[PDB]
Amino acid sequence: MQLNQYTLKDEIGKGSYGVVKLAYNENDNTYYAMKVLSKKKLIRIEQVYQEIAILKKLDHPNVVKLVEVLDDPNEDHLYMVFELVNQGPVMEVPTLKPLSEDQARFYFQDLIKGIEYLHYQKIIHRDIKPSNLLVGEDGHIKIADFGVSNEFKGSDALLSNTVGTPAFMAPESLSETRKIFSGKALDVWAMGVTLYCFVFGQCPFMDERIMCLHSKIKSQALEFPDQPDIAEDLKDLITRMLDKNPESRIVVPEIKLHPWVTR
Ligand SMILES: CC1(COc2ccc3c(c2)ncn3-c2ccc3cccc(N4CCC(N)CC4)c3n2)COC1
Repeated sequence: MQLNQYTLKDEIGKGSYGVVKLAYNENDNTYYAMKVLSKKKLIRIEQVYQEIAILKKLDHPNVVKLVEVLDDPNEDHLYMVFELVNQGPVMEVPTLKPLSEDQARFYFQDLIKGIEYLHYQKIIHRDIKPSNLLVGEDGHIKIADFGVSNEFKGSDALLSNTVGTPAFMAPESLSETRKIFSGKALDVWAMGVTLYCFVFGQCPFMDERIMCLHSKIKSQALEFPDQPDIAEDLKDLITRMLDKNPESRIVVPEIKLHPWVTR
């Protein structure tokens, strides 16, 4: 499959919308990641162009760079070319091979930087999870998939829609009654779920039945698996990130000063 200078190869991810394919670029003799979208499949335009707008203003070592967009109005397919991050996702969940505490800290430091940057740029990511965190050749993670991200005006996003990955959704986004909830806190909750996954290899709240998953997220006290044992300070940080109450939940400026993070 040829598309200008790019030859499209195998699928390397799904994501919130469309698919991601490896692409060889004949002009500079290296590889890219190409997100491929069907206009007809998205109908059943503007949300895509808002994602492009977001991506265009972003430039940080812990966020995946958009290189260009190929958008022929006579074709159904829209192509978004990104930098390729060689090693791919930090982990698949579940896994029996979780990260050590030291590896988790290292990636979690990158995650903090990335998220701090996004929030500064007035973007709520909305889909933070291990499979969206790509390990670069330098060993550092980069945040990917802005498919469900929101841009806001003023100091925080005021949100009412429920999107993202169900196991990573904050309890305040799961009410039966339409509610309004703050966006920065949602990303903190998902960072917490992610950190739990990093060290345990499974999510904190799990069920095959979507309604029971929601029920657990809202009403089941957080439990730690029997293995591996983790340090008291990491338990503390995870507990404060997974605070069901978005008002008392730890904020990113506090996370950066947490003893687990800074030791
Ligand atoms: C083939 C291997 C390499 O994997 C990969 C995967 C995605 C890779 C990658 C290397 N460099 C970049 N990206 C991207 C780029 C843009 C994306 C825009 C939207 C969504 C994506 N993703 C992120 C990962 C998720 N699991 C699926 C959706 C995106 N990914 C796996 O080990 C080698």
